[PDB]
Amino acid sequence: QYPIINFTTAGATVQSYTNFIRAVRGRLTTGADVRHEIPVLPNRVGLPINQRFILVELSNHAELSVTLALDVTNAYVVGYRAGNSAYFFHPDNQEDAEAITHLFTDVQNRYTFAFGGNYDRLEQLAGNLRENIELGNGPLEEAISALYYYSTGGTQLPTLARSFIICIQMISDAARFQYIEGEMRTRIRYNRRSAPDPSVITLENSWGRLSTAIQESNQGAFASPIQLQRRNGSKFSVYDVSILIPIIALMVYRCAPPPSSQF
Amino acid sequence: QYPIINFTTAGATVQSYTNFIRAVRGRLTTGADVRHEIPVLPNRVGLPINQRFILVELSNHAELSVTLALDVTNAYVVGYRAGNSAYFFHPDNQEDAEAITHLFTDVQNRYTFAFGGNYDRLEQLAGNLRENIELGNGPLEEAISALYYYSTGGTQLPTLARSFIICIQMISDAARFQYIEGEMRTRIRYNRRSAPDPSVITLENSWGRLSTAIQESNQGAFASPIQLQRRNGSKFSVYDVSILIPIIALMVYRCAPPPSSQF
Repeated sequence: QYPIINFTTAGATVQSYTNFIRAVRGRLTTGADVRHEIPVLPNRVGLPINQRFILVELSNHAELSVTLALDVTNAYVVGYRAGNSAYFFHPDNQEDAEAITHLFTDVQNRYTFAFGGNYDRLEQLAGNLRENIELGNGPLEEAISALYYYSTGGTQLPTLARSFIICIQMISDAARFQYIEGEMRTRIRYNRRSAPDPSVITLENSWGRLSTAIQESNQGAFASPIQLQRRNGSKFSVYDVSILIPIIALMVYRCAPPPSSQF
Repeated sequence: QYPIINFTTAGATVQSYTNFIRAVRGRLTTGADVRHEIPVLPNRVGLPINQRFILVELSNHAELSVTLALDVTNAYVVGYRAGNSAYFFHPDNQEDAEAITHLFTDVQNRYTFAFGGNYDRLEQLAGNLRENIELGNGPLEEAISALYYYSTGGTQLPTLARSFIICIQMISDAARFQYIEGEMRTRIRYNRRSAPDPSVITLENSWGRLSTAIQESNQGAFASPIQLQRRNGSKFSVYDVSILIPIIALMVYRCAPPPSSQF
């Protein structure tokens, strides 16, 4: 009964991927909360369980499907289902462990991994950093197959971890950043896979801090600048929300917005 | 041959005043230069003399007219004509003294005041501060008559200075600030004259510094905050251009905009 958004890598185009990411954002955030033109995800505090998750059903040209579950409070992939098995990342706390019992409730085999789904852990398991893992439609096609065959022994753990890394960036981080969506659109448009450059990686790593800096800013002005990287690895200093409006599409909730306090 | 914009206090309404201020802004600035949604006046450096001034022809219910000349580089009233006499404020420099020789060239009697047209000087001459000089349609009607009768001895210097103070705020400062335009619209809507409150005065006093702070900002963020006042005299700190977008309609040119430098 949680909302489902479908995407397939089979015959994917820039437009079908764009439609997908736009639909994911529309199910993640309501429109209740915008700070400087930038939407905020729902606050976890008090959020009813019936509103906590969305489902992303991924299919591929191999005619396989898996369903990822995303937490609306942070766009995190918390687990997935393939046929009669579901797997969840190690929960951070008891409330999250209870919350995930509301997902895939009729699945016959439920497993919780001992490891979390954060980049650092998944890179260690994959034996490769994000900077050496290619992204694009082909990688996502392959990742869907790898997730699908895990329960039957066909997928080694490093491949599973790599596959999660691909899914998370192409779905969660693309949802979080129009810039990252744009980078995936380019890969799809040319059907050319490639690892993420420093601009993509530094945005992924900075999403939480950017969210806080924007929400705690003085009328948009950061108290302390945030350093990002350009595609060539050189430094890009962020002093203000303004430069991020084309870049970041949604934020994790970090504080209540201060009073309007217009002149 | 400089552009002329007409306004009359006779039967003035919110809409006729709004039309006037919008037309004045359209003749002051071209649209070539916008920083954070806020237009910038032309740079004085290299500005051809044929593009340097605009004329505001003011009429009143008494069937009198005067023409103010405004410098497009700063929206300053530099002088005025009434019938066969023209009067100019004391120029700041030789280039400005030459520039004003291009105004009202067929007038039979040309005078340059020994005093400048800045608020501080005009308040001293008027024997009253801006905070004690009522603004509104009635004050402007009266100011037009006072300017008109100056050359024939009917207007004492303090009344002339008061009249300039009214004109400058209701035309130049209204053009510079949508907020000040709004305050004059309110006075016209209710036909109720009243002196400017601290929010109006502090904006007038801060226009140059706000212009510089916006143009020198880091992506909109001020390096140092600017203190304004609310209507009740309490402090309002400005940290960012964002809060000024509804308030300031044009800026004096202070520097070239830095390169776009988008992420």
